[PDB]
Amino acid sequence: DGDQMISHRELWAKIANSINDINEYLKVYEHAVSSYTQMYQDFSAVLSSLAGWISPGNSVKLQVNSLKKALEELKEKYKDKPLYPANNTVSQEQANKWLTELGGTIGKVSQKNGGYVVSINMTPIDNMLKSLDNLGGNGEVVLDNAKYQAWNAGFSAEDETMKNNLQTLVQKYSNANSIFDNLVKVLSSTIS
Amino acid sequence: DGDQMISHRELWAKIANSINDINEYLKVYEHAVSSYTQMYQDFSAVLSSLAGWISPNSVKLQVNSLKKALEELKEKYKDKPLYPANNTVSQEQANKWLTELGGTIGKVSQKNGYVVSINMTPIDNMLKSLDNLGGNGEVVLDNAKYQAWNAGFSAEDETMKNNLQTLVQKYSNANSIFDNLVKVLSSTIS
Repeated sequence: DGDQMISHRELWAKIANSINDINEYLKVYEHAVSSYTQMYQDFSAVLSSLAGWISPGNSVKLQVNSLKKALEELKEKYKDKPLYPANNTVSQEQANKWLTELGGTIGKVSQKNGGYVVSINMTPIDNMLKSLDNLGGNGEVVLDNAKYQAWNAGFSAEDETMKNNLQTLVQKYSNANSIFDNLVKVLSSTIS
Repeated sequence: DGDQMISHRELWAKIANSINDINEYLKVYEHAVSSYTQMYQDFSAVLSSLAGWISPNSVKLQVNSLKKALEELKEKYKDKPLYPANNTVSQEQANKWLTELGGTIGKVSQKNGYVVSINMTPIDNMLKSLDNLGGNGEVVLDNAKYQAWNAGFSAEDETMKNNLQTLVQKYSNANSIFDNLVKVLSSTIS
């Protein structure tokens, strides 16, 4: 039973196969971080442009159509850029396994071509688009210093929501790298 | 070289030997985390007692009360080190583990025999920052002086907090390497 023999040559093949299996596991994390960094980058640009989209109206006059147009273009930009698998698609239970691995809030499962993918969770974008529409009025809307301060607080709260979501995603990727590094060091130091 | 054959029993043995070797890594990490955690818990207790040492518009500070508390914490952990938990090791044994854990978390001391004691440079900086304050116990400081001192005091606190956090992460990462290696050994059998 345990008398079956294998060569050193066959072991290195089994090691190299498992090495490639973990590398593609890391490249999923690598792409997931890269696409969420870009999404947060473009979002932070919308928040930096906010200063040029507000003006005095004691109160302030907010250009809603300019801000809503930028968020719509941002949501449309990452409609076809998912966190995983960046190409083709996988099954539904497979996408749910990666959603739970990456975090439920940072990702969102959706199907594209029969199968399913893990698209970027655009809930803070949707929440920012609905909060604007509830400031009833075509074009620009005037709000007192108190209401704008509360609306701007929720805007910065969603911005910090993405900032910490990205930081934990980077930490998981950094941890997986160190776990892979020492794992390869261990497997090589054994047959050395 | 590559034509050499090994049996399935030698496979299970070769994996188990590396698993017992990495378990010795976890034995060091587990204790070192436990020793630095108890120190930061005792230090966190001193922070909870800081509210009773400041009082009112300037502030008053029982400098000698906080000084003796910090100095007692260091003397408590002067003999309780990070590694080894018992006895001692060689010089290059403590230096290799100092580099593994980080040159900032620990300090290599000599016992007849070397040991990696807990690095107390944050406590030393706090004590000199307190000694730079006024004399004879209680000290009066305006709001500006308390803002600056508490800023550097919170910085040294956050330094130990980050030191403990990164050490736990290495221990969590080192445990998952043990877990994954166990998964391969269990799969090879059957």
